[PDB]
Amino acid sequence: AVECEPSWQPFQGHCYRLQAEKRSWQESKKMCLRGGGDLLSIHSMAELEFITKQIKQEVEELWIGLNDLKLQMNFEWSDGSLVSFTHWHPFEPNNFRDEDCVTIWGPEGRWNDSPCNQSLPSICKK
Ligand SMILES: CO[C@@H]1O[C@@H](C)[C@@H](O)[C@@H](O)[C@@H]1O
Ligand SMILES: [Ca+2]
Ligand SMILES: [Ca+2]
Repeated sequence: AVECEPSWQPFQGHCYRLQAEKRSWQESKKMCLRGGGDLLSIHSMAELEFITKQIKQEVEELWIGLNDLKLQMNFEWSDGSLVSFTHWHPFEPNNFRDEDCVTIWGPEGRWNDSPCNQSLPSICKK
């Protein structure tokens, strides 16, 4: 049957890849699009735990697809899927820097809104 490309890891119907190179959020998204995917969306605790345990691993902070670029304080996934699940750090999102793109950081995989021009690794989903 159909499989992920080499170096993409399968999970619950989709393929996942850590992009190690540090880029801005938009640059990370463009790289995912070039590979036929998009930035990671996370729709369940089970998918979050796969991400932190197998994809992110020791990497401390990376971009995912959540963002409020279009409408402040209304976060959406760049890939167009529904926001059915969130895992924010306490008091995030806080739109501190005047922050419209979302990172995962820390061992529990909780999320933070960050300046989009920060260079960080990312995760694509396919
Ligand atoms: C006070 O705000 C928190 O700490 C800052 C260093 C930033 O990482 C910011 O995104 C985060 O929400
Ligand atoms: Ca914002
Ligand atoms: Ca923040």
